[PDB]
This record gives sequence, C-alpha cells and structure tokens, in this order.
Amino acid sequence: SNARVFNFAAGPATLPENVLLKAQADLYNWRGSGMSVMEMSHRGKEFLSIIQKAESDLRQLLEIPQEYSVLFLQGGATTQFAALPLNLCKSDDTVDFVVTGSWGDKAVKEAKKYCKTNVIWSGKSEKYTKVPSFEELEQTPDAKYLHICANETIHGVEFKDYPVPKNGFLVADMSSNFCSKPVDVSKFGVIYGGAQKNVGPSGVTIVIIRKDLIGNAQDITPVMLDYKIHDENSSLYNTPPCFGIYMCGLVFEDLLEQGGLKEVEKKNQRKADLLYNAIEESNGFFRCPVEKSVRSLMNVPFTLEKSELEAEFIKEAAKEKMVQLKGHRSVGGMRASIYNAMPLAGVEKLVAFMKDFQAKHA
Amino acid sequence: NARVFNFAAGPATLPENVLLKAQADLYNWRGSGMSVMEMSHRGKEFLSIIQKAESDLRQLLEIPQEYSVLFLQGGATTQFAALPLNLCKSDDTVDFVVTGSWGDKAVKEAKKYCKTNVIWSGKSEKYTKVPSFEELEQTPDAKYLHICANETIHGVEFKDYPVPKNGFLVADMSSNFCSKPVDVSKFGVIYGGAQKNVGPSGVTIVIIRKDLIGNAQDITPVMLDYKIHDENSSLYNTPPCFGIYMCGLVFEDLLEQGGLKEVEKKNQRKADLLYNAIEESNGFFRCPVEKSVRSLMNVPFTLEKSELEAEFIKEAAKEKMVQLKGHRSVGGMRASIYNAMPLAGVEKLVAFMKDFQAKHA
Repeated sequence: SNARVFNFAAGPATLPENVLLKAQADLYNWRGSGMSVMEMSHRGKEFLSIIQKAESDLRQLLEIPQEYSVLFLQGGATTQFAALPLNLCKSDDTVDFVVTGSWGDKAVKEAKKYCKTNVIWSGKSEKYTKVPSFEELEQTPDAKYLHICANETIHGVEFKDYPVPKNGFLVADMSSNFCSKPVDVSKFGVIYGGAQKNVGPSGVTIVIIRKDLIGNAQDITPVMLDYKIHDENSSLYNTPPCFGIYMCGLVFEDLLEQGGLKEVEKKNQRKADLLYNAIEESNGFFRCPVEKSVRSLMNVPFTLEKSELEAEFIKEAAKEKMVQLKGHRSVGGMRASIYNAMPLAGVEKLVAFMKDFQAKHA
Repeated sequence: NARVFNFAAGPATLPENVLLKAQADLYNWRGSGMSVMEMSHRGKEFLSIIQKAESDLRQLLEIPQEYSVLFLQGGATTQFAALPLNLCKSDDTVDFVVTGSWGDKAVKEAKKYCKTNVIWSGKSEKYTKVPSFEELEQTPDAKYLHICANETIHGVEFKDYPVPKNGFLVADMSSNFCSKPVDVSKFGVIYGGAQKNVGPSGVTIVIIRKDLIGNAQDITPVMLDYKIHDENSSLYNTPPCFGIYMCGLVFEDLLEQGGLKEVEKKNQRKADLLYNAIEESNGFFRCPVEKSVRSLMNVPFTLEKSELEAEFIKEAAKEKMVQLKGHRSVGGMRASIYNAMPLAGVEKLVAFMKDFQAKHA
C-alpha cells in the first residue's frame, strides 16, 4: 500500500524504519564524501570507517571477546555449510550434528562432501517440535565440532541453553535469531548467520570465529571460502558487499541505541508471548506444534483446526496489511516471523485479527 | 558537498538518475508497502524485479536462449574456483592467455581444481599487449580457453577474440561488462562482478551456454554449482535482492540510452579525449599499453617526472577528481572511466592535465 505494511516474512525480512530513512537520506551523497556508499572504494577511508564501526558496534552488542574474529562475507549461510568443514576439518574427521529442523539437515548434507558426519539426534520423527536433553546425547569421541541450528526458522524450535561439546567446539547457525538476545560467545568456536533475517538485507553473512581455529583449511578450499584469507585481509580480500555491510552497521548502531541486547530480548519476549498466549487460549482453534520450552521468539508456526479456512485467514490478513503469513508447504497453516524490527503494534494487530477470526468462524 | 568525479576502479561511479530512483523507491517500492531490502525473494514483487533484470540484460547484450543468465554472490573471485569446478574434471587442462594480474589470479585458483597451461603471458613486457591469435599454441584437448577481456589494473583490452582450437572461450568481463556489443555466441561463459560497470558490489553475473551446465566435480560447494543455480533461476538460496534490483535499474537505463552501440560510442569518445591528451603531451604523461589494445575503461598513465605523481593526485582531488592513484607496482595514475563517468569528468581531468603540464614542464 501507500503506507508501509506489517511484514511477517521469514527472510529477507522487515527492517527498522529509522534505519531505512537514514539510508534514503544519505543514498546520493554519504556525509559530504561526494558519493553514495554504493560507489565507494572498499579500500578508501570512508568505507573503512563504515566496516570498522560495524565490527566495533557488533562486538559491543554481543560482548564478543577479543580472541574472536568478526568476518563480513558473501554467499549466505549456505556457503558456510561448505566453508565450515573445509576450514575446520580434514577429509576423514567427523562432525557431530543435533538436527532440530531442516536447516540443520541441509548443513549435514553439504558437510558430507568434505568430511564425515554424524547426526546424534534428529527431531524429524516428531515433525521437528523438540530439543533433546543434552546429557544423554552420545557424542563422537574424536568429533572436531558439534553443530546446531540455534533457531530453526521453518519449524519454530529455538535453543535456550546450549549443549556442551565433549571433544571439540560448538558451532551454531544463528541466522534467524542473530542479535535477538545476549549470547555467551565464549561457549562457541563459531557463530554464523545470514544478515537478512534479523540484522540487514540479504547479501551479507557474518562469521564470528575463535582466532585459534583459523588456518589450515583443506587444499581444495576456494580462496573465497578460506577463513584465514578473510581474517588476515579484514574482510577486504576481494570486493566486499559494501552497501549490505553499511546497512548492517546502521542496524547495529540502532540496537545499541535501543539499550542493547538485554532490552531487545525483553521486547522480543513480550511480543512473542502475546501471540503464543492468543494461540494457547483459543481452545484449539489455533495450534502451535512446538514444545513449550523451546518455542522460538522469532518464528511462530501455527495451524487451524479448520484447515480449510487457512487460505482465507491469510488472504484477509493481507487485506488488513499483515503480509507473508503463509506457512511451509509441509505443514500448511501460517508462520508469523516476528524479528527484532517487527513493531509491537503489528503483533497486536495480528492477535486482534485472530480474535475476530475465531469469533466469526467458531 | 557536491558530488565528486569518482575515478575509482571498483566499486565505481553509478548514474545519478539511477541513484535517485533507488532513493525514491527505498522506503516503499511502488506502494508494495516495503523496501526491496525487505522483500521475500520468492514473492511476486521480487520475482518481477529479477525477471525484468534478466530480460533487460538479455536485450542489452543480445544473449540468446541457448544461454543461461545467473545472478550470484561471491564476486568474480568465487568464479575463479567455480569455473574449473563446474567445467572440468581434476585431470582436464584449461588454457590461459594472461594479459594482466587478474588473469594471473584466475590461473592460481584454477590450479587447485584442474591442470593449467599458460599458453601466453604479457608479464615480460609489463602487461602491455595482447598476443597475435594465429601464433598461440593451444592445447589440443583443452576444455576451455580463459581470457580477461579487460585487465583493470594494466589497461589492456581485447577488441577481437581468439577462437579456441578445442573447447570454448571463457572471458572475465568484470571491468568492461555492458560497455559495448559482444557476440555472445562466440563464448561458452562470460562472467563479471557487477561493481565496475553495472551496479554495486555483492552481485556477480554469469552467462553460460546451457549445454555446458552440469557435471560439476563432487567437491563443488552447492553455492558454486551452476546446475543448482540454473534450475532454481538464481533463487536456490537467498539472493542479493537489493543488488539485483540495482543492476536492473542500470540495465533499464542503458536501454534508455540507446543500447550498447550507443554506450560504446560515448565510451570511445571520452577515452579518446584522455589518450589524445597523453599522446600529445610530448612525453610529459605516458601510457605504456600498446595502442591497438588500450582499454576504454581503465587508463593507466605515469609522469616522466615521477616525483610529481603525488602532487598530481592530491591537487586533482582538491579539484573534485578522486581515486586517480595508480597501482603500487608502477605508481602513477589510473583513470577509470566506466559507462557512468560523465563526459564532463573526463573533460575536467584533461583540462587539469594540460594546466599541470604547463605549470611543471
């Protein structure tokens, strides 16, 4: 519409209006430099200030320890599915996986090209609705690392606490909950994520990697997938995604202005609770299949008992400016993605719409 | 706080009308209710944008349906690995004609994945020439022949193309992409980063003959696999949506300019102004590149009085002409004069050169 809508898309996703308007204001001529960020040399002093400020702001938000590197890369999280075992394993090493949704399953399949994989536990048998108890996971005695997807974007399953790796280090795909809450980074060897879900536009992927794990990639690693190359060149080995990194920088600066990630988590909890409570109080009209203690604050899948009404629910919500609510083809129903930048008012509008819908169709 | 004349070699200057369109669309693209930066890549609005970008590019370069057009991430440098990973077995051979340092980087990365033969290198004469094609000793069972069509640092550009004795021709056209017509049917693959001539950094275009798609090496990352990208129309994973949108705006505007025959005329005219100024300078300024292969896009030049190069660059920047410093190896200057560099910018540099020479000769 002529007014902006409430955008429940799962990735790419909604961004803060103030960030967008700042980008608009500066698009033709950034800070009297005489050019757009889209036209800046990546080796020039203006872009250097942008990428350095983005890294500094991110380090502050997540309280990233000095002994970790921060890389700003292209190729999405799917490229990292290959880069991780290429950098961190030899061809006969094993990576352990806990698979809580389909994103972890894709990571397994790609890793098989480059090392051995072991899926300790899969949620598939119960339609990806739970996280296992950690103590009873049988880890591979010589596994290089343990891989999790911290927020399974399709399935709505989120780690709250983290497993402790037995032999190696912990790797987490945090694409769809990145900068939604504090994380004790020191518990991980690698955290990675596409920016597009929670912290910027598509085209930028962030890798936070303990410095002692950088180096000794497999010989077949493309130079563009090599962590040492990226780290020693500060993400400027080749031409980076300049504009994407600038946009991420705006988002980080704004999250700090909001009070940092403790405050961000409080708002995310508050708005998620309105939606989960609406569902739970609906006497089964709406249903969420995910086990209560691991319900994602970012992605909320739900269905109707009267599934024949789902298409109508989605179409009518779009007429009321709540878009991209359709769920995954495997389950149908709906998926409300409610990332950092989803206004509280959008969640309130959806909850009120659900009320009205239920009353009309009970 | 006026806009400057921006001679950077990549990323690079973009058309002002395109930047202003992007500004106007940024918060809410066509009353869709969101930015391009917030669109689902599987939604109807983004699908219209990527499809229009492909169509417009096919019209502009005259890319027939026997070729796929892929919009990817990773830069041209990712394609240095993807090409042999997709197109070669580990014991196949690829021939290289190396006319500058970008081709040399392509050779180094290909060695990881297959055998390489550098059948000609310009290095011994400081990368100033293109070989005579008839005299190249091509490998009889080469899978493909790789060239860099425009060597961005060295200013050496192919005007005519060699005929592969076996296999097909692959060209890195990063720094001359959509600067002039190209007979696409002569090639197996044309590739290039968008950031020099057609958009911002973060998108790479790959134009690939459909019969060449598939059969990648088993070690090929899914994100480097041409069959995966082709069968999913560049939407296998989350594409660089905003970058593709920007490339689309550029392609639309190049069509509005009259297409690539017209773009080439403008490029030739403004390059000639600069090269003529260099050659008429009685040696004060010098271009090392052999005349018939001088790039229309990247113009490297030095001063006879090398000690004045720093003053030249600094004073030019005071006159709103920025990013003219040349490569560390040969010093001097490099004026990158891509499609979107205004004619007035080249005129100003030419005037600046004339005044500088009068002052210091």
